[PDB]
Amino acid sequence: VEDHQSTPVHIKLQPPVTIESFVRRGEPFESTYTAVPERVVAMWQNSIETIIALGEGDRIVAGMGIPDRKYVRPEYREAYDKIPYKDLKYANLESVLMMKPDLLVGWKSTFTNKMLQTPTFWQARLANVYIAESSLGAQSALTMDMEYKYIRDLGRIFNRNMEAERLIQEMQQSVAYTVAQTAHEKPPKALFIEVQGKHFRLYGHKTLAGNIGASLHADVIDTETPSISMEDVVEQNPDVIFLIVSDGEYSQADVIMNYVLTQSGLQGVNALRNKRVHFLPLLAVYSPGIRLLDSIDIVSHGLYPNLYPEGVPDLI
Repeated sequence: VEDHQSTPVHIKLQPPVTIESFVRRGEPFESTYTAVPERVVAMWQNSIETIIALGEGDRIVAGMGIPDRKYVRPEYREAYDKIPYKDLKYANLESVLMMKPDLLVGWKSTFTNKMLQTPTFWQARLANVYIAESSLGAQSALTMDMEYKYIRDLGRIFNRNMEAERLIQEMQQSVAYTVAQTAHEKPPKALFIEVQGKHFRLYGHKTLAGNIGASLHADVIDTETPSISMEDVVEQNPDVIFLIVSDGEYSQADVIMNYVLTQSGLQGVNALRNKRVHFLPLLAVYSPGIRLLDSIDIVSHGLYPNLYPEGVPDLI
């Protein structure tokens, strides 16, 4: 399965890197790294693609949870393909023990006795654990800031600080550019929803998608309900609708879009009249790590079509 004839170069971290992460909201733990990890088990898209984006894809032994290479950014696909273990049937404690990771990167739910075990467990095996802060739960507002720190932390762990800062700066400069070029204009009114059956799952101010809208100076709609009625959508009347789509539901994309467009109550809504309804991949707006760049582009391009005449990017 692995290529055992090629092993990552030993890179010492002097001085040692101390990182703060959390097992739960408000429950921090500290980890100290004296060397760049050589054998990483990475759970879910943000873990996998962020480490790849930093240039350290070769250090990943397992990168599990992406359904297919097509979901990975084109420029990261080659590195993705080299990862020895990808199949979720390896995402169990017994298989991960066999792999002998020295760093495990995942979500809050990844590191309990129901799954891959706690930081305390792994620290006794001389490994470290890093947990995405944006995976700690919906009770706290999820922000772009959490994603930046996430990228920055991984940058410190892998001695890729320069690469991390460049990536972060690209995103920050992009947001700030957009807001500055349009400050004299009326802020667009945006709606972020995911379609689940015949219902509109709402993403409001406490979600990252909401925060991306707010960061970009949009007027983000939020009725503070797990769902928004077609009736409330008519009243709120967004200039632009973002349709959030999860990964398994890519195959239903055209059916989703057609359900939203070819409606009755919705036909009067500005976003529909002016054909401003765009797909927004969940993987870019829910603990996305490096893929936050994709959502910034889609949202800024959809919010401000006059600033970005080239159009809103498509993802499958």
